[PDB]
Amino acid sequence: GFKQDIATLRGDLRTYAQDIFLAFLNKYPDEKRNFKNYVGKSDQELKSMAKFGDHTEKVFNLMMEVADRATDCVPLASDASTLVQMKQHSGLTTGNFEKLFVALVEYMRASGQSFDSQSWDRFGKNLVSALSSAGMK
Ligand code: HEM
Ligand SMILES: Cc1cc(Cl)ccc1O
Repeated sequence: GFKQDIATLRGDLRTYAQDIFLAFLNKYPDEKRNFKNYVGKSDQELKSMAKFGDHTEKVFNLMMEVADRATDCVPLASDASTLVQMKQHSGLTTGNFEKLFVALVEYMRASGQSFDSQSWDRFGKNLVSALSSAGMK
């Protein structure tokens, strides 16, 4: 289930973090409006860009903590408030999060592994609801 999936992702987190973020950028290329330095790069070129690797790992490190602190895929209100109030998120709306979770779930469904894709779909929807209640547009 969901808690085992957190353990699976954490066991290879740099690889999962990069491949999920690339699945997102490749599914929604207009999302590079928020990542202008990632334009005109293949996946292999992005992986060899220092900030791409370091920011994607730090995003997925925190995402796994938010997932781990969740009850039945419902994140803590404190984690939603933190995500809304981060200066690095000043540009964002809940639709950016929705797209990330649509890409993550499709990535999981395409994997050979027994990921609980329906729990990740719930988690993404519940995080979006929590972000809106914490003040994200
Ligand atoms: C649960 C989901 C997410 C978590 C846990 C999260 C977490 C973080 C963290 C920890 C940072 C600091 C990274 C660093 O400076 O090294 C960060 C920066 C950032 N996050 Fe988020 N994030 C999430 C979703 C998103 C989404 C959906 C977007 C846009 C589609 C986004 C855009 C950014 C941007 C633009 C930065 C600053 C630019 C950059 O670091 O390259 N994040 N995020
Ligand atoms: C800044 C950032 C955002 C997301 Cl959603 C994924 C990876 C990253 O490096």
